[PDB]
Amino acid sequence: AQGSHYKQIIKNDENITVNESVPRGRILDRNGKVLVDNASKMAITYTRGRKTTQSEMLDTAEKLSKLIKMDTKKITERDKKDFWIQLHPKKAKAMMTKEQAMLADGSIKQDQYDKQLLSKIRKSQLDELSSKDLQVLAIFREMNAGTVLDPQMIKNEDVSEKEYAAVSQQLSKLPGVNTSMDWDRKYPYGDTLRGIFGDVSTPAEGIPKELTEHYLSKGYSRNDRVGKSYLEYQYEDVLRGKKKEMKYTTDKSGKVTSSEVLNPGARGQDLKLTIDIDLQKEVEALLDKQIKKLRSQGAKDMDNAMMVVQNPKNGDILALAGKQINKSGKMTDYDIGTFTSQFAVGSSVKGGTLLAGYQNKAIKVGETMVDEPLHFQGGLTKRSYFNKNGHVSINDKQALMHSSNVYMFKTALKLAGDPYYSGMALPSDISSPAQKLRRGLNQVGLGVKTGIDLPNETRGQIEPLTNNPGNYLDLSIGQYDTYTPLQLSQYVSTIANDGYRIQPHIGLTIHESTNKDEVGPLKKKINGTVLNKVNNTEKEIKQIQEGFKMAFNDKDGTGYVSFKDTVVPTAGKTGTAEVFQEPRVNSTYIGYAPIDDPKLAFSIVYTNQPVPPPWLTGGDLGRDVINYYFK
Amino acid sequence: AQGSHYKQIIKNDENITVNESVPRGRILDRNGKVLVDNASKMAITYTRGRKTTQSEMLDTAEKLSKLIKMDTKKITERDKKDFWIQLHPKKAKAMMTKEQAMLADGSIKQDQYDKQLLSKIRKSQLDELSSKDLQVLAIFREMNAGTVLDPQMIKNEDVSEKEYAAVSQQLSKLPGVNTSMDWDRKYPYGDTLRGIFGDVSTPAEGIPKELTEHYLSKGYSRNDRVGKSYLEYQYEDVLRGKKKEMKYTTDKSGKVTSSEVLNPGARGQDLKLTIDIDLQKEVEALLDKQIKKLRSQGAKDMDNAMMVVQNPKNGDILALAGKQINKSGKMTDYDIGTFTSQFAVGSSVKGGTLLAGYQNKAIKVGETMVDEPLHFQGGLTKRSYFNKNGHVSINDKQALMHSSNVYMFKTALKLAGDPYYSGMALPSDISSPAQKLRRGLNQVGLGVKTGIDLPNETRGQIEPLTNNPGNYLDLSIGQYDTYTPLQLSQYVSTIANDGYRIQPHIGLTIHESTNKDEVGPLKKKINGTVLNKVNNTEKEIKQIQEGFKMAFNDKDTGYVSFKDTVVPTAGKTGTAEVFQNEPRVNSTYIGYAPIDDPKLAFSIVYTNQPVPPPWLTGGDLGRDVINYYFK
Repeated sequence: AQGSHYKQIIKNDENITVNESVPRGRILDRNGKVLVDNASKMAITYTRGRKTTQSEMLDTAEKLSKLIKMDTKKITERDKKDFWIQLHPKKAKAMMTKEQAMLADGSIKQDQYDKQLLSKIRKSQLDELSSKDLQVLAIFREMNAGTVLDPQMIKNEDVSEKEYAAVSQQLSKLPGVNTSMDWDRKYPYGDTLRGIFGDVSTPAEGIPKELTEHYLSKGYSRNDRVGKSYLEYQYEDVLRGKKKEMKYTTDKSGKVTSSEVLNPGARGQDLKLTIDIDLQKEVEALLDKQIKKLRSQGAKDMDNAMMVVQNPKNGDILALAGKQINKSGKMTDYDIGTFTSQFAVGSSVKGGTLLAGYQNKAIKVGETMVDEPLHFQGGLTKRSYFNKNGHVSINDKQALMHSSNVYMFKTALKLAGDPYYSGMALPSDISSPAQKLRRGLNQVGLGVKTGIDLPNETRGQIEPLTNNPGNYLDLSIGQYDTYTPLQLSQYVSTIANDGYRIQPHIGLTIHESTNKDEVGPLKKKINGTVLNKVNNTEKEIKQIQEGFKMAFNDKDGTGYVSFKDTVVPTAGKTGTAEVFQEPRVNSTYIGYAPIDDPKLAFSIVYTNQPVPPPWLTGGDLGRDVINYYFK
Repeated sequence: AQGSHYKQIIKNDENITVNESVPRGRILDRNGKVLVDNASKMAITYTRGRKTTQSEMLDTAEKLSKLIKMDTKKITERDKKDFWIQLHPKKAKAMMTKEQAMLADGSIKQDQYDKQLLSKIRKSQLDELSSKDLQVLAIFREMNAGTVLDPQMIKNEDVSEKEYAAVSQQLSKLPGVNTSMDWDRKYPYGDTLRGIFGDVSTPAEGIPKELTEHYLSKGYSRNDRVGKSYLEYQYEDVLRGKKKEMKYTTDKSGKVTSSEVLNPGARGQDLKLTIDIDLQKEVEALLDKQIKKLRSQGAKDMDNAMMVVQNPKNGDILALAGKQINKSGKMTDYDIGTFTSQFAVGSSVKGGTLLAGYQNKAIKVGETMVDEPLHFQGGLTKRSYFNKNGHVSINDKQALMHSSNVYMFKTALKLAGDPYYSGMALPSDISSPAQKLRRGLNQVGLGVKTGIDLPNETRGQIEPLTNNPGNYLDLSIGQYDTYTPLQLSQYVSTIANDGYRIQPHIGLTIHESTNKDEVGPLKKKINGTVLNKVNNTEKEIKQIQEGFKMAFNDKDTGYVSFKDTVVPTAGKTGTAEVFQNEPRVNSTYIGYAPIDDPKLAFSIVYTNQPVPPPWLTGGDLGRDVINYYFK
């Protein structure tokens, strides 16, 4: 049941070509739950003339209210106070006897009048709660809402084919008023992943202006509606409905003599996503809870919280996020910030650096050598959990358990051919080691795009590293180059998957046309492509895992008090980074589950907490979701 | 120039296949000057370890030091310290006598001796190293950093095919070494633009592991040398050459009984770039002058300085940038920064801010409402760059010369529905207006990728804007969303080009594989495709031209540096305020040359100038380049 709305009618001489738009494909979750569907809608606009009175517009709204129903929910307290004065100019007048004479005294002026009149209205707003009144007011306010030749939208709702045939003419009879049919996306899960679904361009905009060349060069007409944001744009390919084109031939008096189908219509293709929308809704719930599980325990200038969760073996995505701009704690969805935004991550990256340190022969696996406060010409770097002494041994696993800054500093120096001796000068040129370290980290997806099927992914901020040894050291900790939540996810995943780095994907399968069937046959599986395998041995790989277990499950692990143990074991790593907002802190968690044949992995980022360490614990979100999925 | 080298030899059943590699395409400037060329190098490798102590390694390295000469730059201070095992009782017998005994009474361990020796060896003692000493050390370090079974690069010798001959004596007759002929890139303009040129993968490497799927997807094999970064990677398709493949048939005895050629091979195709190198090398000098020309003024971490120059069709004539430390003074090349790094800009955005104004009918084509340090709720907050005076009748065009935050701030609200009244509350939802502004800015390139032909272009950090209008007005004055120098340049150029935004390109022309040296038959021309027009009107454009045209020449900012000289140039400055480093400022300038029929456009960005007040003529770097081009 491919429907069609007229879109374009070109007259040449005798030839008239008519193009009709058709429904785009739907988007559904990994279990075929409709996430993005279509609706046939009648859009009713008002086009306020350059000289139209308030008394004119109220009369249009009145006749307009006879025809359609509205929803009163946009009406402001001011709409009501203004409408009341519009409706009852005598009772309004009688409350302002003194100021009326002051108006024509010379004394006060209209602005002072109006403000005094607005303040005297109370128990009489209800007089127009005569819901017939609110219906008119609801239409009226939109008529006043915009500009003097632009059609203001009044109502755009689900119309039927026969309804449009009844009312469109009588609507259009009213001055200002026009009607049209439109395809419009509807969203059964309401707000849940809107950021990620993206938008199709409005009938009014054709191809969006800054996308002109992008779309004209692929055959489109400037008048076509196209995906423009994220999924609607990424999969415009498959989702778009091939419009219906007809060529008519008339005689002089307009009679059609001939006609031909340049192209009949084709409903777009349905796209299934990797996402489990039940899990999505829970993750956003748990995220919101866990955000204010902090009962403002300080973090009221904490400003972003992100989660990604995926299947480590096949790149499949189930994953969103929030921007809690507290200084209230009222928040927007920063959905796309999971792969579009770039954050100082902290010590989460330590797994990758050992790997890099393995593959160049900087350290061997099992390497036990000892950690300390460190001394250079001026510089002292103290590891994060003893600053004075302590002169403890360790191994590679243990350093991750402790989130030991100094084991990574030691390896970085060995990578730079310049092992630590107390009171050494930091090496002057670190171009070569830095390059080696970065290429290591790139292999697990830290500093390179993961490859997700969505536009605008970033790879993170990557600044020159030649003569800044400090930064080089910070890199091996995760406090130079900024990374993405998705990158972190890709990284723990390739660890989970025994070193196979996989291109994450939110698209699962592409199907075929349907008005009815809640999926057509398969046309394309969207696969988690293997991008590469770490240049590391099985024993180096397994060692990061062991390190990752004991950071979560052994008690000196920096993830005991979130992950200690629960419905299934989580191996992972803490992230601890210090930054400027006035100095605040980012905090990070990555991990995966279960340990023996993993099937879930995740990444978490909290930005600009006020926090020194000895309290705050955001990995509870990780515990909570893992508690939910593994029920 | 010409030739091929042995890459692969495969046998099976008396059929041998030899694959020879070939020179990549050159890369040239816009006139014809060679930027990236090729050379036939002998790579001298060293591969020992299992047999080997270290006393003989040094023996091998010293034998070798007579045959070849080495650049000694790569020698580290540690290298020189350790290489004091040739100076005997001088280390030990002299400087370590207290620590000698401390070992003998067990009071000290061998690792502490070495740690204390290294600290005592000073730089004046390292000068006891002779020039030839340093030669063996250059060689030694490359050997000494050797994974045992694995070959380690010593040198790339400039050599004849007809010289390789003579000197390839060492089989393992210098007991560890090996030798081979390889194609190496040559750079006549030295370190200029190297960042942008990129690197092709090393012969050892093959396809670099990270890029495995990206290149195996293309029919490549793991052994192929491939473009890893920037231009080399971007134009990999045209720059690569087709290998020469031979096939021979032997008998059991080894004798070639037939043979055939499958491909004679051909050098890659030559790429001509839009860059003028005698434009490019000047800007760098001018960049180094004009930040030493501001060395003395407090810039103690102005850490970034970038410029992009182009013409409104043929993209980039010029691109370079530096990062600095502390004004310890060290610059490092960072040209790639111009399209990969995002920076908080400022007032330069306003020409676009004013265009989103006109499209949404907030402002009219010339509009007047006035400046005033105006205030809101909270109990306080005011605005634009002073705090009492009430400045008067300035036009839209007049607001740009002042860099007035106030006119923009006005516009945002007027575009958000509710014009200014004092002690108004924050509009608590600004989803819609923020969008309209954003789309507006995208029309001129601010906020999307420019479409440059180089990898890793970033579009800027773009945070949600819905309920935090602590950010929405900042956006109208360019202090919420970061852009790149390139995005600024596309933008200023869209204005010079009468509203036509253009896709910048560094690639000028591709030429087919010629096979001896001129640059061959034209194969493909890389055009500066019009991506879109602003749907601002023909006179709304002229008024931003007009606004820019009187702003570089009478604010009585930017009048200081662009005080008309050679320079019939319009432009606009970006005054704008950061903090984090601890507070500094960012300074930016965009602008375009000959106002009549524009041929040059530019943009500049300094980050973390500590310096707010009206002084730093730092846009004089801008003026500095105009003269060169237009004499």
